[PDB]
Amino acid sequence: ATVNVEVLQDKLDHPWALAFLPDNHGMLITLRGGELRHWQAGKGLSAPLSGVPDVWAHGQGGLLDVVLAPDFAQSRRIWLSYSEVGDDGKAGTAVGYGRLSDDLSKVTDFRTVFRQMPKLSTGNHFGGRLVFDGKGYLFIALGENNQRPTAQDLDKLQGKLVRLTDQGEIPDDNPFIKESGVRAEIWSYGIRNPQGMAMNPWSNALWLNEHGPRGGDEINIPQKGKNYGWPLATWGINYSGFKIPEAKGEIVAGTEQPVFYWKDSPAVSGMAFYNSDKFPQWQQKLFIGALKDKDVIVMSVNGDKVTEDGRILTDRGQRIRDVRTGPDGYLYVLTDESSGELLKVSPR
Ligand SMILES: [Ca+2]
Repeated sequence: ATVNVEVLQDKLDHPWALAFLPDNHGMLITLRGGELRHWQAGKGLSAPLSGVPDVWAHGQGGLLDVVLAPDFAQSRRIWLSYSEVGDDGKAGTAVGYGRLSDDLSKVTDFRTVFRQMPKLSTGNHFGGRLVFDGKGYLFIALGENNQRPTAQDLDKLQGKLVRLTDQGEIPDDNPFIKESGVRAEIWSYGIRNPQGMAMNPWSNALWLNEHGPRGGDEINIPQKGKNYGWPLATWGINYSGFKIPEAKGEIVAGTEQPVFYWKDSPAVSGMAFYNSDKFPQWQQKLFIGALKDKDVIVMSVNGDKVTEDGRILTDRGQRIRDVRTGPDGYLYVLTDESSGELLKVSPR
């Protein structure tokens, strides 16, 4: 109705993320069941690349993010996140990197450099998004594995935003490096299940989003050492309609508020800021996928504030998993379906 939509590729089995390859070489796409594939205009979709880690493809888990290292032009390094099982059948998020071959057929010498520990998931709340800040660091979004209180526990990597160096090492200036019992990898805590994350190109700061329970999805601007409240503070309720048992309220001293929340959850997903002159009407916007509402949320970004303009893609009836702004100034969208799609989207 308001946007143009081109289906670039169909029949994608639960795609989770995409990464644009430089010099018009197309893109990599993760399929959550465990396949990494290459798509390129005129060539279509490749067979699965070799060298990809085995994954625990159950519930919300599987093969999750794919992100190019900032120095990809020289290193050809690509990072992946995925769920990995432990010793009691429960799982946790894992993060590693390998080198993408020149011919795009394989990932070489993949190694896992970071693991969410303990592994507490039976299928839910892995997080998984990886974002490089472009100045030496890698941010890693971790859900609380559906064990609500653990998000507050600094000895556990549940419900945490992690910051590593861009090599996967622990930074010497991380907030809890000298805090007894605490995991040094932690940047922020008190998050439920983070989904989309992206660098705001106007503030050069990380923004993230997260699923609430029954309502209470959020956009946060996470800061060093800060508590985003979950499950002591929530804008949602339990699925029963009754309060989350651990919750003290919506606004709780010692915890940080989101910059936006929805009491009716879209089930927010991948997010992309738009800062291109290709489509000037989309300048200063943030586009957020909605899994439950089956569309994309269009928002106006105003410094550290954000407002909802409306929705696009609602008429297509597809759950939306990821949204990215391409180097060409188009929006690229992945749907969360058995017969999923890669869409190229532009305004009318
Ligand atoms: Ca919160």
